[PDB]
Amino acid sequence: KNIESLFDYSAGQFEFIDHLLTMGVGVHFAALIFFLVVSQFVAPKYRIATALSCIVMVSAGLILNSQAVMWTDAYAYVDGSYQLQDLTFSNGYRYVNWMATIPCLLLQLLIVLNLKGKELFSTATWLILAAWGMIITGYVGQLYEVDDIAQLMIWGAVSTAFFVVMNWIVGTKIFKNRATMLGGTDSTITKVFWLMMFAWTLYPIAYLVPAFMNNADGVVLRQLLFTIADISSKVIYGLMITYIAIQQSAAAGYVPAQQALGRI
Ligand SMILES: *C/C=C(C)/C=C/C=C(C)/C=C/C1=C(C)CCCC1(C)C
Ligand SMILES: CCCCCCCC/C=C/CCCCCCCC(=O)O
Ligand SMILES: [Cl-]
Ligand SMILES: [Cl-]
Repeated sequence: KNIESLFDYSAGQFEFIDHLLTMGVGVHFAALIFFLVVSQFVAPKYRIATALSCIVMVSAGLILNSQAVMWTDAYAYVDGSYQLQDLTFSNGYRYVNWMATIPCLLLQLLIVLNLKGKELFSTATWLILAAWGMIITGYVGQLYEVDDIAQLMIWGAVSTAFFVVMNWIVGTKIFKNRATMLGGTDSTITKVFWLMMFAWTLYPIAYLVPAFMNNADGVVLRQLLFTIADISSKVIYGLMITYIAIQQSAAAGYVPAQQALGRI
């Protein structure tokens, strides 16, 4: 049902996709160790924001690892090209993983925005419902990326509606709560918003690849877009969230944060 299954791949195409996914694994688990060690310099009220980046690194790292092994399981070099064997490859499992990872990315944002108690719970709930609506409709849509492009497009339109509404909740909370933020991170959080807008928009672009580039090179392009998007939306984003958490920790008088920023 996925366009990947339609084509044979050159040695170059196959190996590049393998390297992309493997590099993805390496970057996420390397970042994991960074977030782990810096977590001790985060104040208790923000420390979960850094913990969530650790959780996202392993979740994303495992899905990329699984995709890479699925890639090599599914294809073998036969008569001059990599050809599909008995096992299958599908990006569908990425969608399932987003059900967990996207709420984690959203929650760590709400935490460094200094949302608390009732507002935190209600905002998270609405955000997660919007995100789940987006993911589920998108998942359904990509089931048709070979059989029914028109259906892919309509489910994609519905998903994009959830996407836009989710982004509106995010933007509204960011620009409303920007003023509460310490240590100059009122400035930084604005860049986080734009980073999110950029990186997350790469995913629906990948979703549409079967509509504008239905061939083996399109398959490569989609994996390339996922790689850019994953690293931007999880790793670079996580680094910014953690930087914001530490800076606010220091401004709030958390001594390990002050000491850590002092050594650099
Ligand atoms: C770490 C993974 C992330 C941040 C994934 C984000 C995914 C999206 C923003 C997906 C968006 C989609 C649309 C807006 C329309 C097409 C269907 C989706 C689900 C790919
Ligand atoms: C935040 C940015 C992260 C960047 C991740 C991407 C790193 C590797 C990028 C690809 C370079 C282009 C390689 C040329 C593709 C050859 C085409 C082919 O052989 O199939
Ligand atoms: Cl605290
Ligand atoms: Cl993920």
